[PDB]
Amino acid sequence: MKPQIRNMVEPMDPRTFVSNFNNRPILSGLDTVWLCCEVKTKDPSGPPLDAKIFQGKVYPKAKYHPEMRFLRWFHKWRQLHHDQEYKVTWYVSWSPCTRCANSVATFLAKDPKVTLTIFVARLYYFWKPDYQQALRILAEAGATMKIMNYNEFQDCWNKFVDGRGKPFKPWNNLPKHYTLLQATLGELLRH
Amino acid sequence: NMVEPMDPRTFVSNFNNRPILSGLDTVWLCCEVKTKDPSGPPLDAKIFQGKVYPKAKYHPEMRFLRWFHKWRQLHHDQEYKVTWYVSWSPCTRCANSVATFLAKDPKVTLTIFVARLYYFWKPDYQQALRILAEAGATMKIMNYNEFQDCWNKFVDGRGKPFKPWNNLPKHYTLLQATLGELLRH
Ligand SMILES: [Zn+2]
Ligand SMILES: [Zn+2]
Repeated sequence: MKPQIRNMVEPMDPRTFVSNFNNRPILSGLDTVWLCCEVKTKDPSGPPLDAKIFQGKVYPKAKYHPEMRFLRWFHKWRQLHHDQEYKVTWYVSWSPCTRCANSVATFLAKDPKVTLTIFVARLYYFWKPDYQQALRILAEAGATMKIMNYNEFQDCWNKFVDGRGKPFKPWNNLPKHYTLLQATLGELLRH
Repeated sequence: NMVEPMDPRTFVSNFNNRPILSGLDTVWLCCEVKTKDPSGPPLDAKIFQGKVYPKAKYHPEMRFLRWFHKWRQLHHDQEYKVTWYVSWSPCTRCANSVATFLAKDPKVTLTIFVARLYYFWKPDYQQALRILAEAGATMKIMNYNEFQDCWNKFVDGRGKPFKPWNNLPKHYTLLQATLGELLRH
C-alpha cells in the first residue's frame, strides 16, 4: 500500500528485458533497445517522483533512439513541474551514439539543475572512435556512467519489468561481462 | 630456433582470445630466452603444456621453472630476458612461485604475454596478476603482433602467414582494459 515505480510505467516483457544479454556473448546483435528512467529530487531519501520506459525493437533511426525520446519527454516534463533540482537515473540497454551524447550534453548545459546518472547494460561498438568519444562527451557534461551489475539489473527488474512476483533470474556470464565492460568503460574515459 | 613446434590447429584453438571460453582445459606456454642485450639472438626456446586441473606442479609455469634451473646451470651467470606467450594467465599458485623466483634471481627479467585472462572475475586470480607485477614481471595481453610472432616462432605454419580470427582486436580491447583495471593502484 505504498507508491511503487512499477505503477508509474508501462512495464516491459521479461523477454524484452533480458533477450539481449541472456546466453549471448558481448559481441552480439540486438533484439530490443530500452531506456528505463527515473526522476528524483536532490534528496535520495525522498520517494521517486516519476518514471518512464522508452522501448522498441532494434535499430530505430537517430530521432527515435530512446535517448532522444527521453529528451523530448523530459524537456516538457520540466515545464509541467515545480522548478527545483532533479537527479535523473537511466538504465539503458545499449551504448549512446555521438548524436545522442551531443544532444544530452547540450541539454545538461542549458539545465544545470539536472544531474544524470547512466547505467549501461552492454557497451557496443566500443572499438569505434565515435562511440568511444560519445562516452567521453557525456562525462565531460557531468553525466555519471557505470556498467550495470547484478544489483542494477535486479533493481531494473523490480521497478520496470512485468515480473509477476517472480524474482530476477541472472544469467551465468553476467558478472563476467560486467568486469570486462566496466574495465573497458573506465579505460575509454581515462584515455 | 629449433623448437618442436606446435600444430597450427593446436595454436588457433588454444590461443583464440575470446575472453569467456569453455572446453580449453590446457594451458600452453611458449617461452624464449635471451641476453639482456636487445640484439642478442634467441638463446633457447621451449613449449610446455599442462592441464589446468589439479596438480599445480604440472602447470607449464612450474615445468618452466625447473627447466630454467637446469638450463641456468649448464650455462653461465649473466642477464636474461625471458619472454612468455601463454594461453591462460597464471593461477594464483604459479604466480607465487614465479614471483618468488624473480625475487631471488634479479638478473632475469620476465615478460608475460597472455592470450586470455584466467578467472578474471574471481578475486583470488585477480591477485595473481598483482603478485606477478609486484615481483617485476611485465604483464600484457597478446595483440596481433604477439599472436603473429608466436605463430612464426612456435607453430608449424610452413611459411604460411599468421591469419587473424574473427574479432581478435575487439577481444584484445576488452582484455587489455581488464588487465589495466586489475593492476591499477
Ligand atoms: Zn543515439
Ligand atoms: Zn598454475
